Amino acid sequence: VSLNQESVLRRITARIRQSLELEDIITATTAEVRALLGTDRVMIYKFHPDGSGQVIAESIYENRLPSLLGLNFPADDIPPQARELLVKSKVRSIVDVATGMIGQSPVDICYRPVDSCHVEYLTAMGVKSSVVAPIFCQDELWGLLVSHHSENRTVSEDELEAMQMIVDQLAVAIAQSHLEHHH
Amino acid sequence: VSLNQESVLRRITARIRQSLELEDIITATTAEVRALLGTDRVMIYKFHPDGSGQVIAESIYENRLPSLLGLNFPADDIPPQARELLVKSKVRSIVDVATGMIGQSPVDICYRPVDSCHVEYLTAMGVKSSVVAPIFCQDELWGLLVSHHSENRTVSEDELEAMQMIVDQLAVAIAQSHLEHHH
Amino acid sequence: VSLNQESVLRRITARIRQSLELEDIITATTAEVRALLGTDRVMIYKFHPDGSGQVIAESIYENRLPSLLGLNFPADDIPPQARELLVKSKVRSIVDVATGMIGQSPVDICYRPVDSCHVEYLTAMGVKSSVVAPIFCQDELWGLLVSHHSENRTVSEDELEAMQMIVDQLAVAIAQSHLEHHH
Ligand SMILES: *[C@H](C)[C@H]1/C(=C/c2[nH]c(/C=C3N=C(/C=C4\NC(=O)C(CC)=C4C)C(C)=C\3CCC(=O)O)c(CCC(=O)O)c2C)NC(=O)[C@@H]1C
Ligand SMILES: *[C@H](C)[C@H]1/C(=C/c2[nH]c(/C=C3N=C(/C=C4\NC(=O)C(CC)=C4C)C(C)=C\3CCC(=O)O)c(CCC(=O)O)c2C)NC(=O)[C@@H]1C
Ligand SMILES: CCC1=C(C)/C(=C/C2=NC(=C\c3[nH]c(/C=C4\NC(=O)[C@H](C)[C@H]4CC)c(C)c3CCC(=O)O)/C(CCC(=O)O)=C2C)NC1=O
Repeated sequence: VSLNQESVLRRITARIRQSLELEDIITATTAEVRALLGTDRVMIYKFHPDGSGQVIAESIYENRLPSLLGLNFPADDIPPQARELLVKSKVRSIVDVATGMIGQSPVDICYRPVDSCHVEYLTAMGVKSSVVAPIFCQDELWGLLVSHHSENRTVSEDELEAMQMIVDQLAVAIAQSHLEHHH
Repeated sequence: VSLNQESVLRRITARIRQSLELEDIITATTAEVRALLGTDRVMIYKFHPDGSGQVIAESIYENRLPSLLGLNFPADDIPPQARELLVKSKVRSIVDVATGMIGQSPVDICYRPVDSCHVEYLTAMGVKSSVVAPIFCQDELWGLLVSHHSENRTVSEDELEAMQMIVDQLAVAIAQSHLEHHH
Repeated sequence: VSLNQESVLRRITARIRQSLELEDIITATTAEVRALLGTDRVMIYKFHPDGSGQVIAESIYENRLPSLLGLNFPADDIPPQARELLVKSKVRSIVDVATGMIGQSPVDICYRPVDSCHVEYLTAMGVKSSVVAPIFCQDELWGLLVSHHSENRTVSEDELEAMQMIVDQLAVAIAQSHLEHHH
């Protein structure tokens, strides 16, 4: 009755089989991910070659947060130091605005203070909880799966696993789409 | 001249050896644990079959916290995930109300943000520092050893060992009493 | 053209070669360390036999913090437990006043709640960030390299590393001087 990661995964696979445009698979998927995670705003963020990115998919619950769909963000938003952790360690990050702490899990979770710049960035958006897992296409960092919530909350390892399954599945989605649209 | 875990432990073994009533072994021990730890309120909490529990022993320092002796707390107070952590990992938890962080050590200490509900709960009791170690009888989770303090204070890994030795020694006390008092 | 730790290290070694008095090697060096770390106040603190210490070197940026040069601090300022971590574990500590957490790295970083007494001490000085690495002469704990900042700042593993190289290099300076001033 309540969705689980296995079924969300089954549907992404089904959409691959239909040879939907990658942008369509991602849009459809995002809605389900939000329902599964239960957070207020789930987004999928795709990187541009120069390091900047764009929100290409987004599912918000009852307008509890503003919509950033279609918007572009500069590369300075993610420092070299931060990006390196995404590329090399494939790190999942959890920011907790209330405590000013960030916990990172590479692929236990150790929490350390988060840079005040980043927390202000999140606060400006009206976010109190942020979870980010990187999406890849082979060895290429392709984007981010972003989960935002307007209120403070604890994040279990269960939730990190669910997110990892989804970004792992999207990698298959992306890689397959490239192969089918090979000239 | 002063108290160490070793002298406190010997007295428990002596009380086991002399077969004092278990409820007495527990009461006496609780008082010494408070003196050993130096905290304001140390309690021993025994679980009921349905998951709820009762404070069956308590030693407070200079009336600095209210007495909760004899009181029952519902099972909802300790969520499934929390209880699972107690049963499988035999986890020690340290709550720091000031920083909103909780540190857990399975059987180093990793700190993460603690659920706001639990912090509100402790604040309701007037507690700024809480240390909890689980008590077992054989494989069965029997109760908890609880240390509360009205003011903020840091809890060292040394102190967790002391608590761990005591709950290990109390397990022998409880186990032995069942054996001696078999009809 | 720009400053990094190797160039700073190289400069300490150069002063040794010129056989400068140790006090000169230390005074000169601190200014370069501050320039390297970019912090408001970098100090070198030397222990007295009785546990007390003295600020023997100091480099401040644009009078953003008061001068502590020449002042003495009692041994109670560094408790037995804290000093023990310095002696056996040779711990580098980072205190983040905003979150009230302290992160310690022995020779990864784990953050724990810092004692309220110490936070009050740093707040009284107007310090929001403090990074401390111990200096040794053979087995003897000789002093501390201290970095203070008037604002929230994050310390990376890399920066602890630069600092470790520096105290390791100063240790050679000190050890050499003892050898030369042996009767
Ligand atoms: C400070 C002046 C600037 C800055 C620094 C900064 N950013 C990060 C870390 C991250 N920033 C992002 C950016 C985003 N988060 C999102 O949810 C989105 C999409 C809406 C973006 C573009 C991300 C993903 C990170 C990584 C952290 C994480 O995964 O949550 C840091 C590192 C913080 C730390 O302490 O680790 C820093 C220092 N960000 C700015 O906007 C500034 C210009
Ligand atoms: C309360 C009884 C007193 C007290 C306790 C206390 N201090 C520390 C930690 C440290 N205190 C120092 C001392 C200094 N740090 C400095 O930057 C300076 C100025 C040169 C001094 C004199 C140090 C080095 C530490 C170690 C922590 C670190 O390296 O950053 C603690 C331990 C804190 C903890 O939780 O680990 C305690 C309990 N300090 C006082 O001043 C009180 C008299
Ligand atoms: C009097 C003795 C005593 C009790 C009974 C107690 C309850 C208690 N609540 C706990 C956790 C918890 N309790 C709750 C939730 C709740 N708790 C509530 O009372 C709410 C009804 C509810 C929020 C709606 C949660 C979420 C946790 C886990 C906190 C975390 O792990 O972040 C824990 C485990 C955390 C720890 O080990 O410190 C205990 C022992 N603590 C005590 O010292």
